[PDB]
Amino acid sequence: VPVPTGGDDPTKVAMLGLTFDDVLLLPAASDVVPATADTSSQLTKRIRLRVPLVSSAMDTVTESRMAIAMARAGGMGVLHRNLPVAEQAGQVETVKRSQFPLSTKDSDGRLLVGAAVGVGDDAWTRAMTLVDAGVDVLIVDTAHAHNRGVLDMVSRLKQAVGERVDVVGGNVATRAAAAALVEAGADAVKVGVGPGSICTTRVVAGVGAPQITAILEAVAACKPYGVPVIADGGLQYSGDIAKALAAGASTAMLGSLLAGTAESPGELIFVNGKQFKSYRGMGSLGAMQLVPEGIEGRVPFRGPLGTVIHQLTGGLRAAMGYTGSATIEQLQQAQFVQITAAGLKESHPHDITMTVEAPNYYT
Amino acid sequence: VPVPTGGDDPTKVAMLGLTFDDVLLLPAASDVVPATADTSSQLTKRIRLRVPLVSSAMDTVTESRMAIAMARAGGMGVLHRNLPVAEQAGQVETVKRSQFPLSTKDSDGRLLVGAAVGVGDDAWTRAMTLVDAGVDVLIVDTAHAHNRGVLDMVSRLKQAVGERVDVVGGNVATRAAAAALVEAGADAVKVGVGPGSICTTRVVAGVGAPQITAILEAVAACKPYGVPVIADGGLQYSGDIAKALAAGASTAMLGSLLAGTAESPGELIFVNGKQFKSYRGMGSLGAMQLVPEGIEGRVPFRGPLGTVIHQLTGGLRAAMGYTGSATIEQLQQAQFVQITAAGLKESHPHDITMTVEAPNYYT
Amino acid sequence: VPVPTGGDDPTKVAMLGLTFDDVLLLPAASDVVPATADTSSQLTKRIRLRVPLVSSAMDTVTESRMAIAMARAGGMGVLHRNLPVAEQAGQVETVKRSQFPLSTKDSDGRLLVGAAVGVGDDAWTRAMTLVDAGVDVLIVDTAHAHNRGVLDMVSRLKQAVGERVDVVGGNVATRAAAAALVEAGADAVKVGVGPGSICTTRVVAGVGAPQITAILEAVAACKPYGVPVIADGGLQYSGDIAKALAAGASTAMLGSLLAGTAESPGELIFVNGKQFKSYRGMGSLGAMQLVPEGIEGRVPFRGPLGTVIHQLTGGLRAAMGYTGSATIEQLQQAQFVQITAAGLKESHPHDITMTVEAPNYYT
Amino acid sequence: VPVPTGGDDPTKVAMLGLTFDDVLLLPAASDVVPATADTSSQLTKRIRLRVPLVSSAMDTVTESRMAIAMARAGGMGVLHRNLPVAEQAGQVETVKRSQFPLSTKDSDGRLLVGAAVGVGDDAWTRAMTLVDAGVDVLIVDTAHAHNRGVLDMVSRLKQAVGERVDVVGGNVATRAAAAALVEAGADAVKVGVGPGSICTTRVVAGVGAPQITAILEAVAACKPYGVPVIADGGLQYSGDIAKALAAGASTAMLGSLLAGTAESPGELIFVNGKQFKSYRGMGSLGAMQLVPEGIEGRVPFRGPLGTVIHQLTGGLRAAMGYTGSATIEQLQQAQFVQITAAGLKESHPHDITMTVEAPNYYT
Amino acid sequence: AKALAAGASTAMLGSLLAGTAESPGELIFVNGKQFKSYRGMGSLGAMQLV
Ligand SMILES: NC(=O)c1ccc[n+]([C@@H]2O[C@H](COP(=O)([O-])OP(=O)(O)OC[C@H]3O[C@@H](n4cnc5c(N)ncnc54)[C@H](O)[C@@H]3O)[C@@H](O)[C@H]2O)c1
Ligand SMILES: NC(=O)c1ccc[n+]([C@@H]2O[C@H](COP(=O)([O-])OP(=O)(O)OC[C@H]3O[C@@H](n4cnc5c(N)ncnc54)[C@H](O)[C@@H]3O)[C@@H](O)[C@H]2O)c1
Ligand SMILES: NC(=O)c1ccc[n+]([C@@H]2O[C@H](COP(=O)([O-])OP(=O)(O)OC[C@H]3O[C@@H](n4cnc5c(N)ncnc54)[C@H](O)[C@@H]3O)[C@@H](O)[C@H]2O)c1
Ligand SMILES: NC(=O)c1ccc[n+]([C@@H]2O[C@H](COP(=O)([O-])OP(=O)(O)OC[C@H]3O[C@@H](n4cnc5c(N)ncnc54)[C@H](O)[C@@H]3O)[C@@H](O)[C@H]2O)c1
Ligand SMILES: *c1nc2c(ncn2[C@@H]2O[C@H](COP(=O)(O)O)[C@@H](O)[C@H]2O)c(=O)[nH]1
Ligand SMILES: *c1nc2c(ncn2[C@@H]2O[C@H](COP(=O)(O)O)[C@@H](O)[C@H]2O)c(=O)[nH]1
Ligand SMILES: *c1nc2c(ncn2[C@@H]2O[C@H](COP(=O)(O)O)[C@@H](O)[C@H]2O)c(=O)[nH]1
Ligand SMILES: *c1nc2c(ncn2[C@@H]2O[C@H](COP(=O)(O)O)[C@@H](O)[C@H]2O)c(=O)[nH]1
Ligand SMILES: *c1nc2c(ncn2[C@@H]2O[C@H](COP(=O)(O)O)[C@@H](O)[C@H]2O)c(=O)[nH]1
Ligand SMILES: [K+]
Ligand SMILES: [K+]
Ligand SMILES: [K+]
Ligand SMILES: [K+]
Repeated sequence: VPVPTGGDDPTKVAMLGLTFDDVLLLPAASDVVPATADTSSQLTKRIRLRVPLVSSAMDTVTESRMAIAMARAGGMGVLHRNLPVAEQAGQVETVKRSQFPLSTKDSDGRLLVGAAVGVGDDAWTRAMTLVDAGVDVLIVDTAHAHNRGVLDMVSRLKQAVGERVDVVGGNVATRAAAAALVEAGADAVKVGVGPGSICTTRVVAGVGAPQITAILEAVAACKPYGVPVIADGGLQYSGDIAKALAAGASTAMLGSLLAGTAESPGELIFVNGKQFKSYRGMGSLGAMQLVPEGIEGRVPFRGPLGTVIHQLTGGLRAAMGYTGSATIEQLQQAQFVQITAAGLKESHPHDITMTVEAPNYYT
Repeated sequence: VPVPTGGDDPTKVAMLGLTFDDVLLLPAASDVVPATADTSSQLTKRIRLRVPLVSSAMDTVTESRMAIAMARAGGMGVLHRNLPVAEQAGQVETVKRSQFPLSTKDSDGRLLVGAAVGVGDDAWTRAMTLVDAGVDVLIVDTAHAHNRGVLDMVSRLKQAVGERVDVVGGNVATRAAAAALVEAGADAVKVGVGPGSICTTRVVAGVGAPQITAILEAVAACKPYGVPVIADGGLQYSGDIAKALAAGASTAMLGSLLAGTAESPGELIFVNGKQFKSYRGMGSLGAMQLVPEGIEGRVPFRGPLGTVIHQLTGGLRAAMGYTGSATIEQLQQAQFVQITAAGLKESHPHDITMTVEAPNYYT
Repeated sequence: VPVPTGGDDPTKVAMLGLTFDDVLLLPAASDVVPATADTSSQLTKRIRLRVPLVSSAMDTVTESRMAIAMARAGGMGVLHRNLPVAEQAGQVETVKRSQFPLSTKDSDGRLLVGAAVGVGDDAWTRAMTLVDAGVDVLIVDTAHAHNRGVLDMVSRLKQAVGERVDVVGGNVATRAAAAALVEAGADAVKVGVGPGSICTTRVVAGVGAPQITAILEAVAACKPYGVPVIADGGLQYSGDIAKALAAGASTAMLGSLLAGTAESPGELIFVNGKQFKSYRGMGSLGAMQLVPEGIEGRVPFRGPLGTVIHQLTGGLRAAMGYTGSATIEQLQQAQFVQITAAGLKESHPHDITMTVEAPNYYT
Repeated sequence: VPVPTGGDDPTKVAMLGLTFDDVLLLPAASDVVPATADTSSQLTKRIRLRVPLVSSAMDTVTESRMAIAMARAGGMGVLHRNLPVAEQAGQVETVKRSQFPLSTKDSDGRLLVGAAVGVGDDAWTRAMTLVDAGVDVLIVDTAHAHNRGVLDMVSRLKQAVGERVDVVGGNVATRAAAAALVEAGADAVKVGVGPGSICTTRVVAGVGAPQITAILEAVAACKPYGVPVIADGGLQYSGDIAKALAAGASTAMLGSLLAGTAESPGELIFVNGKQFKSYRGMGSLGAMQLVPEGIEGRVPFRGPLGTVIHQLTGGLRAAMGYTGSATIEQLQQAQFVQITAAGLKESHPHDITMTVEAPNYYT
Repeated sequence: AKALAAGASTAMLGSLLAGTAESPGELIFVNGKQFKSYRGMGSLGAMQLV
């Protein structure tokens, strides 16, 4: 009579959530060489990137230098909103005023750049100043996009400057929230609540949703209207990028994987003869200066951004070759297999003493 | 033909139990700002607390100082019964005889306090002495409330001093035990058998049930009759408190989270330059002086109790904002998602060298 | 179309096996005091023990001293068969020739004792010599009792000396093997293939079954005919003994839990100031002097056997009080709840630095 | 309404994949002595090995010495293709031109040997040169055999040199891929995509399938046509070999298990007084000289090959005795039990300080 | 400097040069760090004893 997990309501525990480590991509019939695969994808309904990667809007990840490097690499960067409005507009102008076949450019031939804003009248003034500076895409960047205020802000921005710039809606984790964002007029939906490597929301508040299931649910609401999905947070390997794209996301937003590059803001730190640099959540105590939802830490230095992007894109191309996907649209139709805890350790290198770190696999 | 787990009886392995680490709260459409969320909840059918947290009845957790501080913070404290009867009555008198808007006070304006009693005639004398000293709530505090003697004691206490004080029934882990306590006349039901951080009941005896499933099962029996549920044991984060309340519990009883504060009894101990203090189970060999069901240990010093309570309440408010719950009664209607082991390590911070501890998240 | 785990045969992966760590005992309505519980149980169809515990027939576990101590404590010991026939008969006579209210005795007032034999004509000579020496129960002690030769040996022993002594069949792991042993005429069935703490069978050969499922399957075949079941191996806590009895077994056989006592054969060893003593499988290379199926190691010294037995019986009595079982026969009807990996770490003590080892819970 | 793992497509997450650590073999009625079990099995449709073990085609595993030793031990070796064509043909000639009752030989009495080729016209020239030298079997050795080019190469090789040599098809993980290889004319199918100990494909690309499920799926397509299956990668114990053969595979290909033997190519390395030797994947950066799909490492020294082969065969014989299988074909009809994470640690030695390593179990 | 100040005219170097790229022998990886072999000429391996 009772539900097998307790109680009498079968909907109290709605579903079993899967994350990146729970699934593997199944190989399929292939006619695709990894070098010949096309990795272009839609960032928004009007913007297409050669490489479907976007830099996170964090004060230890993206400033003008990172945005320029990401745009030249074939992606795009999103400037963080921790600095004043005038400084953010200056960074936008620095990017717009700025070897690279894949570089993403607008109609005037200048590099594309995105900028993050919050909610409120101060956020409205920031958004208007950024728009007048020549921004290409505004990110309503919150922790909970299903709030009434976030939806109202997206609606207002679409009404005011929808012709000039694209508007992306903040993080959701359910089908209903994505549907609400689509109804509000968002040109793209960002997915993920709590999976970030520096996030403590799922511990502090106990609220979250595993990223693969969240992407599936959000795509189920966004695809019929042609609204692209950006998987944000929790990606540690190029295989995770491939899994995120196969689940239905159109682009991926990278955090820790880029915080260690030379183009990220911040100096270099030496610890026991090894190089690191600072990486902190935007809900951390230091960043928000309270109940923090992030931590402070450091990540190992990786070097130039181009090399990291090349490794990630090579992994994605290998995945596309394995699944037989000529385009990202075809990759979005691939199938998964669910694995157990033993399958995960089988997947990684095992019963071996690794003698040297590979370029795409770190200890 | 047979049961997939073995045998021919399908009810031999009745159900699959979930605990806090197995679930996450799902975000929902929200109009709630965390600072405006109302955290008040029923402790019993007659007592409403501003902060839904109660201190455990342990000789290393709650005495007069801890009870006074908890009452001032908006919760309540339960005085342990390891000391003689006269001293317990004296501690009740000290608390009653004793800046703090949230402070919980009875009709006379004195701070609320609770006291734990056992089962037997000596426990009856203790209960009468505590009632004569002005206690507001008695906890029949046993490891197994489904025993006939515990139900008899609850019925006797309700018959004798029902009009004067509230009677809370000891720990259960099933629907049937909760129903039996409700029929016996309990004003509140305490849930949890073996989840405590210092318990060895589930190892020494092999008896228990996971906390989320136990709360769901007990709520299924208590909610139709209006009897509140207290989730006792196994809580290490504010997110766990939010999960427990969302599972149908009305209040949470805290152990180790408060044992390291300055208001808990005991002297401060230095180990390798760090500060700790003692924390032991009431079924430990030291506390019960045999077949013990608890251990002795120590927990790090955490400072004043008010800051800890504020961090816990901030996490709870964040959860209420995420789920769109203006009240605790609305939070009790939120939905869960079940996660795997990989989802558990995705929820916590990962692939990062934390450089300093967060106020609400400890290494 | 295909089976969810692969292939087209739904019987290829027959069932999901549970071990001790996968389940917990559900509390039930109780009128039982742990001190008043009755722990007597059948070892065979003719022999009843006051304490349902038996010592393993291993050369680092049971000889004359251990057998005498176990018999005085209320259980029984099984003499190992590594020594020559004459020495085993001498040990049997030493036990029979040998403060202890629970002592298990025959009709003549002498202590009960069991002896292990193998398969073959040499085993027949050993068995006849042991029967002539006054042994009470013979254990056909093999790794695979479903072999034709083991069943033939059991039938021969029952035909020849069935009236004088009881015959116990070696280790099975499935319902069919237990049914075959019952058909052969065994007075008791020993259950467990690979769960021993010193066994490598499930790694070397990949063959075994989780112990709880194996016990349930064996009981489903043995209980209708009134044939007792002995859970052998894998027991590390008293709660595991309670689980094994609740799953339907009538007795439990202990290995490592008794190897560290003073009555076990072997001297005392010092490593880094701590005391240990040797413990090896009978299929280990050292013992069988090849393809070994066991390892050699050492276990910490625990002191006299009586204290260990008292702790185990106290744990069992606590579990009986929790389940409301007046007798072992009633404990055999208790219900389980299945728990996940998170529930298992909730069940043990957590988030605490233990200051001293408990008498029934070790670091 | 939705799929419990997310979305609306029930085939998005096709199945649950099992690996070796997820299953155990069930004991069955037996009349088999391990010393009398027959381990002969089909490698291809025309080649029968006395020991169903083949050495991996890796530059740290198999050269002339290893191939000769494997042929003498009753199996076969596959010469790697990292060296130039002339050198590989010279190795083949060395092996052919070369006490041992189980040695596998052709009609002329010379030792059997196999060689690996890639895809393309250069691989075509290599294959013709190897066939001219007298190789017994060609392995189309790729990471993705469901590619169109691999199938075309298999078809061409069968059309050209079909009557002289047998052609084995590269690694698959799905029923459809095995069916395509069968249609193309393969004489045996090699199964496994990413389970190898030195593979990072499941991390770099996120693509693979757990090995037991993959073997079951491939056997479902290969058994009706009498095409043998070779399980390749992820084997660490002899029990894994038994499980793989029971899943339906006819032979097993071994990597790391043989990389530490005297006959493998490479010198011996000393680290902290212990002996190791190099072991690297063929997709490693060092071996392929780029986006690598393997790592470099080293494995402990194990001694002569014959002892290792004997221990593995002894474990297999023990498994065949447990399951009552006189032949490998009977072992292919055995049954599994699925186990959890707790069952996995029950299977291994536990709660013991292993003092000396066993010949078949290493710490 | 100390050796020269004590009166010696030149210094002969061993381990200080054994780790350079111009020294004979291949490179070895251990725990992510690079090393290379260095043995005395009276070592058992070199002289192939006491
Ligand atoms: N078993 C594995 O999972 C695995 C993975 C990587 C490498 N390897 C080993 O590395 C060696 C070289 O393998 P290789 O195949 O990379 O060599 P390769 O570069 O010679 O590839 C041979 C053919 O395999 C196919 N192929 C390989 N990877 C593909 C992909 N991602 N997408 C589409 N087609 C693909 C292509 O048709 C290619 O022409 C072999 O010894 C192989 O066993 C094995
Ligand atoms: N993705 C995540 O899970 C996550 C979590 C924490 C912080 N962050 C990052 O930190 C920065 C600040 O985030 P922020 O949203 O707290 O900034 P903020 O304080 O500017 O909040 C913006 C709006 O988000 C909504 N909101 C946020 N948390 C809410 C909650 N718990 N309940 C109800 N409404 C809530 C409110 O409408 C609020 O006005 C951003 O850059 C964001 O990406 C992200
Ligand atoms: N919540 C838990 O899981 C847990 C477990 C062990 C101990 N404790 C704490 O230890 C203290 C003492 O508890 P206690 O109950 O052991 O004290 P106690 O010895 O005073 O027992 C009180 C009554 O509880 C019942 N009872 C307790 N354990 C039982 C069992 N195993 N079987 C049957 N009836 C049983 C009996 O009726 C007994 O008279 C309390 O403060 C309690 O909270 C709690
Ligand atoms: N319970 C276990 O899982 C386990 C495992 C290994 C060893 N042991 C212990 O080791 C000792 C010797 O055990 P043993 O059985 O190896 O002794 P043994 O060599 O005397 O075998 C006795 C009989 O068991 C049967 N048998 C055992 N292993 C078999 C196999 N792999 N295939 C087919 N039949 C098999 C045969 O009929 C054999 O004649 C005993 O004390 C036993 O309890 C126990
Ligand atoms: C939680 N999440 C946070 C916080 N600041 C940013 N974020 C989110 O995490 C993403 C990065 O995750 P990685 O796994 O490191 O890639 C960001 O893009 C953002 O969405 C925070 O304080 N808490
Ligand atoms: C088991 N449980 C015990 C014992 N004494 C008290 N308790 C229970 O644990 C709760 C505390 O749990 P924490 O996880 O520490 O917060 C107490 O409130 C009580 O219910 C004991 O000896 N064994
Ligand atoms: C596997 N099992 C073995 C071996 N010798 C004995 N045994 C079995 O183990 C039991 C003891 O296990 P504990 O977990 O220590 O209680 C014995 O009673 C016997 O059945 C061996 O070599 N391999
Ligand atoms: C992944 N797999 C690779 C690579 N080179 C070879 N292999 C495969 O691994 C098998 C050996 O696995 P073990 O677990 O070590 O036995 C080989 O037979 C081959 O199929 C590589 O770079 N990545
Ligand atoms: C002792 N001395 C040895 C050996 N082989 C060479 N040598 C001497 O050591 C010098 C190098 O010393 P470093 O401190 O390493 O610079 C050489 O120049 C030679 O004189 C030997 O086996 N034992
Ligand atoms: K791997
Ligand atoms: K996280
Ligand atoms: K516990
Ligand atoms: K074992």
